[PDB]
Amino acid sequence: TCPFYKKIPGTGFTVDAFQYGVVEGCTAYFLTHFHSDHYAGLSKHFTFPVYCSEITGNLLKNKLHVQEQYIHPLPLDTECIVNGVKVVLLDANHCPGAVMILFYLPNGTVILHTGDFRADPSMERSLLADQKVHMLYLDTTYCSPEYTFPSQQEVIRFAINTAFEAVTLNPHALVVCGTYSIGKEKVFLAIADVLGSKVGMSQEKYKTLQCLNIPEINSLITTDMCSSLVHLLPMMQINFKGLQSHLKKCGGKYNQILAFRPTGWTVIPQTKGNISIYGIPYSEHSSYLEMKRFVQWLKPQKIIPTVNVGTWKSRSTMEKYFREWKLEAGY
Ligand SMILES: O=c1c2sccc2n(C[C@@H]2COc3ccccc3O2)c(=O)n1O
Ligand SMILES: O=c1c2sccc2n(C[C@H]2COc3ccccc3O2)c(=O)n1O
Ligand code: NI
Ligand SMILES: [Zn+2]
Repeated sequence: TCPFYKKIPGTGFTVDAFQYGVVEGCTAYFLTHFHSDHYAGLSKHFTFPVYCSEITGNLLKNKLHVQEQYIHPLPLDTECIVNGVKVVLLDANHCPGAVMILFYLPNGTVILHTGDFRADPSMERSLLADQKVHMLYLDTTYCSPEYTFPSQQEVIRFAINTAFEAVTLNPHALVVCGTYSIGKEKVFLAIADVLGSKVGMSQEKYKTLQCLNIPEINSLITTDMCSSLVHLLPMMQINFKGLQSHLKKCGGKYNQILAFRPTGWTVIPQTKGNISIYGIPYSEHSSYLEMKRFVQWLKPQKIIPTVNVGTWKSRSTMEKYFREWKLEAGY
């Protein structure tokens, strides 16, 4: 059955609820972003209205083959009405097309659903700053104080320097970036840019990137694997066995592979010869401190976690931090 934290009280709206069949009473199915854990169950056979960002709409149409008639894209930072309810979509600082949703209920209740997000101080200078938020449906992925990771700017700097130094030393080295979900494009795009290269990838991945409305995307990506010094591979192929196999397929060129595995929370590489694999802490979710700062700024009356809610221990642990944040901030 559809869980309580995927339903919007006082409306017939659900959020990221496509793996429970037809949810009783639901008139509009919202999709925060095009990540599999969240669109799970959506297919070409889905027959109900889906509300989402323009970018997510492109991906629904072109990758999932959802009929255009059920896809209702909405602009960002724009007040819109859906089934009689005022809503606003805000950038979630997650992956391309990912949004947070502000629901303005008729009774004056304001609900913010963060989808997946990486909290940032720029959100404290947005449409959120105006009205009060009574319920917060919160991406609690890393709601534990051990979850610290650097800024995205810091991780990109390490990746760029690592890649530039390795290829300037060895002009015949190959850089590979593991990708699965959309998101974290800055990793391979920044590496390619500093190497004066395009990023080669499979046709299915090129098609995915073409849906993302990235400025000047045809100037940085290509399907011609041979021509590029940066290759995208499925993340499950980012291993010594796969990188050796991929090493041979490049017409015997490239005598070295430098690979990046962009993992959120776990730097030296695992090296088996001419192959090195860097796990880099590029996250598109809030760290604990970023999450805590956002919530203490927003001062919501009620928090509904949407992540790690499946065990009583995790729910109890998150409620403790919520109380600590509320006591410390005085709301
Ligand atoms: O919906 C998901 C799902 S479903 C299964 C995995 C995920 N992840 C990746 C997880 C997030 O939490 C993590 C904590 C520690 C290490 C890796 C992690 O990776 C996610 O980041 N999101 O958003
Ligand atoms: O934000 C994310 C991220 S970040 C990295 C992966 C994801 N996923 C995909 C899910 C399902 O597939 C996965 C496979 C491997 C690791 C995590 C996964 O999580 C997601 O569904 N969301 O929403
Ligand atoms: Ni996600
Ligand atoms: Zn997720």
